[PDB]
Amino acid sequence: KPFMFEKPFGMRDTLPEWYKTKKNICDQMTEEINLWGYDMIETPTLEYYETVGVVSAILDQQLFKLLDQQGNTLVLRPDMTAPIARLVASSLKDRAYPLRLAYQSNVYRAQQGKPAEFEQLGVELIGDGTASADGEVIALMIAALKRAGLSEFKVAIGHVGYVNALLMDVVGNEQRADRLRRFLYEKNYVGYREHVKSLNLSTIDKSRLMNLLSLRGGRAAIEEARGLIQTEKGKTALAEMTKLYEVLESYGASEYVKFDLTLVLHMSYYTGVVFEGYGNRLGVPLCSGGRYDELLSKFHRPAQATGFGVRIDLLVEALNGHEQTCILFSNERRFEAIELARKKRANGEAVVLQDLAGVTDVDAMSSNYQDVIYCIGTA
Amino acid sequence: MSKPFMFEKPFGMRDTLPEWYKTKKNICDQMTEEINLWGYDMIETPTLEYYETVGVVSAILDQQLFKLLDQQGNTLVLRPDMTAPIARLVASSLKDRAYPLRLAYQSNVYRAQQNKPAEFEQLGVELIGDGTASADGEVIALMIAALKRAGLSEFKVAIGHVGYVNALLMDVVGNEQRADRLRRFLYEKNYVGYREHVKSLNLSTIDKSRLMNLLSLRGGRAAIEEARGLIQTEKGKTALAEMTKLYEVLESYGASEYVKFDLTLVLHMSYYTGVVFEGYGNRLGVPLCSGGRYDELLSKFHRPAQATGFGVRIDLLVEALNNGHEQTCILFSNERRFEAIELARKKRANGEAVVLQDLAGVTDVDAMSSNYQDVIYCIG
Repeated sequence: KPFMFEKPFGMRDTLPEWYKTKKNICDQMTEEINLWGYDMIETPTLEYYETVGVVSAILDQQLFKLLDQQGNTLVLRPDMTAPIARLVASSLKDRAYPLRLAYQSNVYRAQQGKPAEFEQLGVELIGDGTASADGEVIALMIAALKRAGLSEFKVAIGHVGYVNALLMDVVGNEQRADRLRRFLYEKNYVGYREHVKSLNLSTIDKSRLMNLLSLRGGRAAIEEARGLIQTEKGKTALAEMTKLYEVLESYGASEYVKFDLTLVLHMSYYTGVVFEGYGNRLGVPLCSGGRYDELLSKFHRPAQATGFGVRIDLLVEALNGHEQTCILFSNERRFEAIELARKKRANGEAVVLQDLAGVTDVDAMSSNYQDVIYCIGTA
Repeated sequence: MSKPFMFEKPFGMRDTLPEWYKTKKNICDQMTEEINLWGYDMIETPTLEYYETVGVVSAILDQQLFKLLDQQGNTLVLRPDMTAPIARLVASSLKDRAYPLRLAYQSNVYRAQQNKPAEFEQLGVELIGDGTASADGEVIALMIAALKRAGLSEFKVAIGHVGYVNALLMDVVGNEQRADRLRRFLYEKNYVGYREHVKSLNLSTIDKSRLMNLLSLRGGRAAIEEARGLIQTEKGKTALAEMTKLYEVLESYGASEYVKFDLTLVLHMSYYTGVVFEGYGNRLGVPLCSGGRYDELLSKFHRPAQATGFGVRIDLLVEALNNGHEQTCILFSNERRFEAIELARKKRANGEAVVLQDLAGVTDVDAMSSNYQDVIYCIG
């Protein structure tokens, strides 16, 4: 039997000071998000595993699974994108597109000391397939992060359509293509090069595959990328990339981004632009997003969709106490003190109204408050 | 077993659509703002607690707990309430913060899926380590001020006392088991059964009348006076004294108009130890909120303290109190994209919510442009 103080593995408390810090950060971001016309929603803590859980971008082994009392397998929601897809296909079909939805919700991972619960904040833009839409979600993410106080960070932008078009044209085969994509997904670039060299391909085609690794940067990277693939799918992806970069320039967010066409966030979940953001002082992405045009179809309501999610705990970490007044009073002066407090609260000042008879150690307490007012004893 | 259909949600779960979300948010933000003005600090605790520790000491009945097994075979609960998790927090993480502590929360809590929602948002406070009438009055006065700031009007907070009930019942039936049987009728608000049971008991004529007259102790400040005649034990006189001083404190807060007394009130068979209360809107129905003293909980976490507080059921409050796209929409084409972005950039700077929409991305522009308060075209 656990001691009274024990919490299940991966569970964490949020103490007062950390709560205020996190609340201010999130409030800044949701305020920005509302200015761009997104409406906040909520979904249930629990979803079915066999519907929502399996279509989530989170890998099966990372899902928090449980049995309910009737033997169904549920998940504590791994993400907000699939629940939102379910919500949209269910109760928002009468609402025409494009839909702009937002969330700030706890999500969950299988217990493993990595956190099994953490707050995630983000948006989904559904029913708009344009590059203007891809640009909008990235620019909003950038704007929200800045408004949160994160001044140094970098968003890397990849493209599933570009990668597929190049890989398929070179190796002509989905199995061969996935083998290559697997190295990119694991960020095993050395492994990728060696694998390319082992393939039954002309050296010219090997160079095309090798040159994918050099497609990092801005306008000059796009130009280099044009040289590797000129099929129709390649051209479409390339046009989307060109338009997106221009849109981001128009938003004034170009300096925060770079293309990296080696970026693979998932082996199959995303269908177009994908992106990941990092803070200057942690080799872990604190945010990510992308276009996922096949998800809504799975809920019987086909639509293009794109969005982003930000990990709040990682953001708070990448970024980085009683400003209250206490009125201490004796019983005989209760009204006097109640009126003092009422007055100051009416003025926006936080006030703890404290009966002297309810505190054992007065000094220990006066040191937990910015200022102390005494209404003690006899008037 | 076959897979659920794609639209199916686990039993007792509910989505929160955009309009309901905004309404609930405004309400909660008003309450949390008042709460902060009284010196309470918001915290959060995990979604999962151990059953054998927090689960069991919760005020929520065992049959109502949402239990699950972890992958180690341990039983966890989805948190049934915030009071027991806050007690855990207080005795551990915050053990070196001296009493009294004033903590607050706005959190989803969970109930076992029973053929009612199994997940719902609750907001409230705990004031721990202050046993004064000042503290009793404070949490009730804060609740009233928060309810008011959220827009609730003409409501009532009914105040009972566990000590009064227990002293009277005991003094008459003299047996813990006999007293329980009576308390159960009150807990289930079954006066009919209660009257029937009292007349069945082997009691004198004055004693049946005492038990009987308890049911009448429901009204204004006067009710406490009539309560004095039913029991004169020390424990009974003490409970009555706490209620009288409590009323005096509420008067000082100018909260008196909102309070009434219901000495039949039993919120729980054992959990509450003293003053108890519940709030009702002017249309009655189910209580929107409730609270009271729970002076033995912190001891179970090895940091004994007196404690009180309240909780508010947010969904019930939203109901008791009562679409549209306020947003502006700028529709643009390629050639005027820079213009539209700057236009939107400018409006957003003045707190104007703007949807900036590439016309190439809209399937039905008439419907869209119809559903936003204002529409600007940067086309051409």
